[PDB]
Amino acid sequence: GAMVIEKEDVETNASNGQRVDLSSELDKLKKLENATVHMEFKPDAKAPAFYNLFSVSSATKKDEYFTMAVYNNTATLEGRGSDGKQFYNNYNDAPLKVKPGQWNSVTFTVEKPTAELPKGRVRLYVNGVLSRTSLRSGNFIKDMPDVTHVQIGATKRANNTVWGSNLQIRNLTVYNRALTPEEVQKRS
Ligand SMILES: CC(=O)N[C@H]1[C@H]([C@H](O)[C@H](O)CO)O[C@@](OC[C@H]2O[C@@H](O[C@H]3[C@H](O)[C@@H](O)[C@H](O)O[C@@H]3CO)[C@H](O)[C@@H](O)[C@H]2O)(C(=O)O)C[C@@H]1O
Repeated sequence: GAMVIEKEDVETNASNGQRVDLSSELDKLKKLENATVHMEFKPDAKAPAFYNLFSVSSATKKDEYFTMAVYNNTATLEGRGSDGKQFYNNYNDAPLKVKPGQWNSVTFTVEKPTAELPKGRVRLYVNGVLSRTSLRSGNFIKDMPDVTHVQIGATKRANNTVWGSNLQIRNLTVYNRALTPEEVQKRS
């Protein structure tokens, strides 16, 4: 199949600066056009207001990054290129929330633009259920020329590190195609 990254049973905590570095997998991410990023995780119960689940970021460009994040329990998503402009529509007020202190999954899919999807397609699902679809772009890591770092948890944006939290991560899986809603229902 389509699996290009799988990381199991890792965690972010004080001892690792609330971060699991995956930056060695950056070239695999840059190559993707259609993609899925899936995480199954358990946040500590009284979570920070904003915390990153999976991000790609830059040592030189503070505002160029991709993040799947949680904001006041809402599963959210943002990608910004070398001009700092948004790749996707706002997800901060997307309808689906995670339950901290328990197991949850969040799945992001991206489809590059095609004849029938002229601006591409991005979806975020929470616990197998579509939260929001965004048809602004199908931009992804291939569209971020200055990225250097990949991580679960605390995210290095140039000379600052932000969005850390304590997470148990049963798995992070990245695929080289966009799973369908039906696959997200069964494969989560
Ligand atoms: C998904 C999401 O909400 N992303 C926003 C992000 C997060 O809410 C926070 O990081 C969570 O803690 O906040 C961002 O804004 C915070 C930073 O703004 C920077 O200044 C901006 C300024 O506010 C802009 O209006 C201006 O046009 O450009 C400046 C340079 O970036 C500050 O310099 C920085 O210290 C923070 O205050 C973020 O970038 O983190 C915006 C995300 O969209």
